[PDB]
Amino acid sequence: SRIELGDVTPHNIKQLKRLNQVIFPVSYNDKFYKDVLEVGELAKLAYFNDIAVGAVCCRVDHSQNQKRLYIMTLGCLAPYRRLGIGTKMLNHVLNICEKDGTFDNIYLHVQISNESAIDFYRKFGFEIIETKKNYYKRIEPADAHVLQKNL
Ligand SMILES: CC(=O)SCCNC(=O)CCNC(=O)[C@H](O)C(C)(C)COP(=O)(O)OP(=O)(O)OC[C@H]1O[C@@H](n2cnc3c(N)ncnc32)[C@H](O)[C@@H]1OP(=O)(O)O
Ligand SMILES: CNC(=O)c1csc([C@@H]2C[C@H](NC(=O)[C@@H]3CC(=O)N(C)C(=O)N3)CN2C(=O)c2ccc(-c3nnn[nH]3)cc2)n1
Repeated sequence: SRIELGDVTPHNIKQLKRLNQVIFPVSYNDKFYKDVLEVGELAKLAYFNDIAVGAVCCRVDHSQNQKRLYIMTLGCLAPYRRLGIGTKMLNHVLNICEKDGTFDNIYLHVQISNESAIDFYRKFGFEIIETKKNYYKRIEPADAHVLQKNL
């Protein structure tokens, strides 16, 4: 099948909102979707035979005297998993960081129960650097690991 990426645009943001609502256990607010339209290539949809089935949303973060890439959401609808879509999305954002060369690291939060996501990221060089107690407020478990890949 045809598996490729595309932009998040004002015309298709409704599809992104639906994908995130289906995939993730927490809701994202209007501000999140406003911000995704301002990050350029750091937010993308993933398509499988012309239907959007996944997405990645990141932002540049200036914290702890570093320039960091923060991955906020990265996911695929369950029927399309294990087809390389996650890999394509994550390699797209790693390619951007590589071209640039000015990022110190890439990081994200992940619920401690999500073993499969942790192992997926560990394949790309991410490591658990910290565990944030009560990061999530409405889901169980509430703890989040911080995964980081040093660039
Ligand atoms: C910042 C965040 O959003 S953290 C939360 C991440 N997202 C989620 O957990 C949402 C729900 N999960 C998903 O959307 C997906 O399972 C993802 C994003 C974690 C992975 O996406 P996929 O498209 O399924 O991954 P992809 O097919 O590229 O897998 C790459 C490799 O990771 C490994 N892998 C991925 N998922 C699994 C799994 N559940 N079990 C075992 N190995 C796995 C395999 O080694 C795989 O390669 P292989 O199939 O050739 O053996
Ligand atoms: C300047 N930063 C921003 O603009 C910005 C916008 S959203 C964001 C970050 C990204 C972070 N992403 C993850 O946690 C991913 C995806 C996912 O859904 N899960 C489960 C996972 O494992 N990993 C969640 N998020 C929160 O702040 C957040 C969001 C929801 C809740 C909550 N708790 N109870 N209800 N809602 C708690 C924290 N930052």
